Amino acid sequence: PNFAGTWKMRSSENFDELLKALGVNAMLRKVAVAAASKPHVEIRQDGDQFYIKTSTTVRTTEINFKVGEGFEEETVDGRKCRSLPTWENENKIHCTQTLLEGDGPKTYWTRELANDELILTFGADDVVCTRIYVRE
Amino acid sequence: PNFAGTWKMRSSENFDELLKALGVNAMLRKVAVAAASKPHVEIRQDGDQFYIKTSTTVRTTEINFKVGEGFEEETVDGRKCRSLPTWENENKIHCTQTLLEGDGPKTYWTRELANDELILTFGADDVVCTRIYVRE
Repeated sequence: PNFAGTWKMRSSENFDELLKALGVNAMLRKVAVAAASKPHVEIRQDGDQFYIKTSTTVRTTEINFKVGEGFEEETVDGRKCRSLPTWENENKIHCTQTLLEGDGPKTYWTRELANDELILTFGADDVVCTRIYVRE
Repeated sequence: PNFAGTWKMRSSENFDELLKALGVNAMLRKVAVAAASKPHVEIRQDGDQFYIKTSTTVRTTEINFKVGEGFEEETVDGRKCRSLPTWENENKIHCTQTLLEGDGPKTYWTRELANDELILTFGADDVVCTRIYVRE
């Protein structure tokens, strides 16, 4: 299969740590780590084109991009950045991030479909956060 | 009557603008606001000694203080600070907050009893947030 479908999170790891790497203070980190486990992701994949919805029942964050062409979004902690997606290999998109406002930790994310699970990985320098998604 | 009792919140205005004054980026600000939207206050009063337990799903604080002498707590955005609670008038507590480390916008809070309503006011520079509680 491809990345298309509805995904529910199975497990998260080192997320709080990543947020610290990105400078989010203890309290905000805490509200942030909590709110991250509630949404369900819905991916629409069409070739290199993606449309991802990270929703709930009263909220929804939507974004589209095309693998192979830069686009703009926001780093996990809410900073503005230009992103560059490329296919590392058939089952894995790698995306480099470069901040627009200011200078800080090198951010990056990758999405990989392995064993029918979606493994999202966040990088904030030497810190790496990982989360696994299972088809709902 | 007095400040003692169990409280519920019926209104919050300019909260988001408060956090913005405090430097919280759009994303975090959104989540922070959502988290503090259904507070449950429990106040125990003994003359000038106060006990204010504020339980919200992700964060509970049990602040103890004596109007007339300082104490320590955290600003609404998580900065360490020294607070000075004092009577602005017979039924209003004004509280000055000093950042122990960091240094940012001047913040403070006031808690007033007007018609069996607990007006919790937060301020940061020119921005002011107002939340009204009612007896549960």
